[PDB]
Amino acid sequence: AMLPPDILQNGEFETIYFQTNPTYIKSPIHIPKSTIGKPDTVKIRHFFALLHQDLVVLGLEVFVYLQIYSDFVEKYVYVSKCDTVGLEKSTIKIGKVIGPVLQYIINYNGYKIKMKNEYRTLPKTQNLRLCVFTKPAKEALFPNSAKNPYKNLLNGQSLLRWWISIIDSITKGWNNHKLMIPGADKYATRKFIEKYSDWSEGHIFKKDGLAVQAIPLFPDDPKGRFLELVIVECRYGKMTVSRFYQELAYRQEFLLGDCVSLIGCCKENLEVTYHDDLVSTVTISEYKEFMNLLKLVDFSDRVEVSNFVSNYRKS
Repeated sequence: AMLPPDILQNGEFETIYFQTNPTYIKSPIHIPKSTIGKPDTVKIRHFFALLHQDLVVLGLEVFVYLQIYSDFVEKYVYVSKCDTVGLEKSTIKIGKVIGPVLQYIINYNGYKIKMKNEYRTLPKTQNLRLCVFTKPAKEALFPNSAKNPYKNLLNGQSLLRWWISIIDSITKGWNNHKLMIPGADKYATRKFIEKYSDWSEGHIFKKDGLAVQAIPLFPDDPKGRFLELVIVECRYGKMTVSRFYQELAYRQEFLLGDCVSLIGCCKENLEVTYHDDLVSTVTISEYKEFMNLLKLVDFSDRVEVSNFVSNYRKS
């Protein structure tokens, strides 16, 4: 179950939660055609929101990518959006919801994956990669929420400390926990993790070779935007991993940004058991339609928010 009783309180709070139907996509990491037994990539979108009566309290969007090899899965979990509304005074600490929900999504293994041109059975060996960027945004998910009376907007260093604390609490025992703050000197980065014995400076991806063959291109990710540029300018053949991260630090989004940071955690060789857990699943089009409706709601206006929620409850 996603959230403990002390938070839902038998219907005082309600959840929206749904996944897309698992969909094959091209690998977000460039695979040379040379490769012997290239993986299939399956992507699942997860959307979560917490409701209080008919108002949205917070939202979380997470993309899961399964790189399916013959004997194992490389499973990337990418936090796409995390935001609060702030129309009402804060009753629960946001981290005590985001933490458990994100852990639920990381560990979820009930996907109904169709065969590549009955359902496919996944290898039991999974290698987990959790990828989070931290960037202080006023309204990542909820348009016009930034000037709601009870929206607490963290500055970049405070937001990073918050994410490190959440992520540390749901990756206990993982093989590594990496923090990079592009453009920051190493001792400034080390200060954020000095109390976290399992964390180190750097990143989780392959360290050598071409950047595009090591670093996943996630949608709406500051790292991804630079990768996109490298690819569209067809410099994918020259840009190394080390040079990519060096130049990432000078992008406008980082150099003009407020402590824009990159977190990655890995757990290697986890044996998992595939277990059905019936949740609402929707087509990509239904998912996008929901997100497009969300984009048009004035989240400073309780009427529009209530209407959006009742329309979702309706169907």
